[PDB]
Amino acid sequence: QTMKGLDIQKVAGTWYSLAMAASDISLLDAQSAPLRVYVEELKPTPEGDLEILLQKWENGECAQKKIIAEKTKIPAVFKIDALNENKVLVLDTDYKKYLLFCLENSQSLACQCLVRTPEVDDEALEKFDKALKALPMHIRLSFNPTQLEEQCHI
Amino acid sequence: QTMKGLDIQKVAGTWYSLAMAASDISLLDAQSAPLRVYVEELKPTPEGDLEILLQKWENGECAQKKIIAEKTKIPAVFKIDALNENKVLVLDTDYKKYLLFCLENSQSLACQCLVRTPEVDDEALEKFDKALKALPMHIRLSFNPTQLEEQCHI
Ligand SMILES: CCCCNc1ccc(C(=O)OCCN(C)C)cc1
Ligand SMILES: CCCCNc1ccc(C(=O)OCCN(C)C)cc1
Repeated sequence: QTMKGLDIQKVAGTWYSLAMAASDISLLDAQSAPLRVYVEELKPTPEGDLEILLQKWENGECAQKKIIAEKTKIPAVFKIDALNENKVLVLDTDYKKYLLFCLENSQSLACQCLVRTPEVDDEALEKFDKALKALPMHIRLSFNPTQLEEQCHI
Repeated sequence: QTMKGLDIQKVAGTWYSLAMAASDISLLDAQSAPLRVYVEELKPTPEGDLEILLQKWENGECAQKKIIAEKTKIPAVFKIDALNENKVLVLDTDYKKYLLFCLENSQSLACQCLVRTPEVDDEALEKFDKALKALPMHIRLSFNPTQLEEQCHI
């Protein structure tokens, strides 16, 4: 599932990680689990790369991180340069309310439901759950509006 | 949601904790989270109480535990004696394949999908997810057949 006709410039700005799901419990279990990452801001570049500002709990504190996802020939697919080739996939967005994405290796998967506002969007969560229905996810987390306004959703 | 016409004697024997969900991430997050409990065996007593054999990861090892849930005037509701009054609710069972239950305080909630066999029962999981749809759950875990045959689902 990919977003046809994605305009990456229109995903700019503030986002909340309302929900997260992953193929492996260990990817999301603890506050310090590897893919327990809280999106803050998406900053698409003029050349169409994607800078991601996020928070991650590591070494007993809520740390700031900056990821750059490089564009590919497919608008809805980005690459993160590391020891491993990992793909960022944009499944679905309306730009103004929700965005669904997955991070996949070469498989392990973590996906999130991003929303624009610190509110539980049952409709976005329905799109999120329907997107994942056939994906092999074994852990799903969702956050309340109080948590969404805290550093690392504490 | 309670099981009408529950015969507690018919839930005896081997069960697998195929899936678990809870109101609070912290109840299920880590292997050592309080309600990360793996059912082994249900042993109803002649007088209609329920002994539960389970495993729980505590102090760096998979520990054996025995819980007794006392019957109430409602067949599908049991009480666990502690500092807190906690209710065990039997939502649904066919005795031969699946059983859904919740543990609730006075609220925080943890629920499980129990199955008779180390197999992913998509139908039981559908009943589980439909039962929880309006419950305020923020963490959901499910286990693969390999994990289901390991002590504490490692
Ligand atoms: C619209 C796309 C949003 C993408 N958001 C994110 C993309 C990646 C990550 C992320 O945490 O990536 C780290 C994994 N690397 C090191 C392989 C977190 C959020
Ligand atoms: C058919 C009913 C099955 C009930 N199964 C279980 C019931 C209770 C627990 C359980 O872990 O209870 C501990 C909580 N106490 C100390 C308040 C675990 C499993």
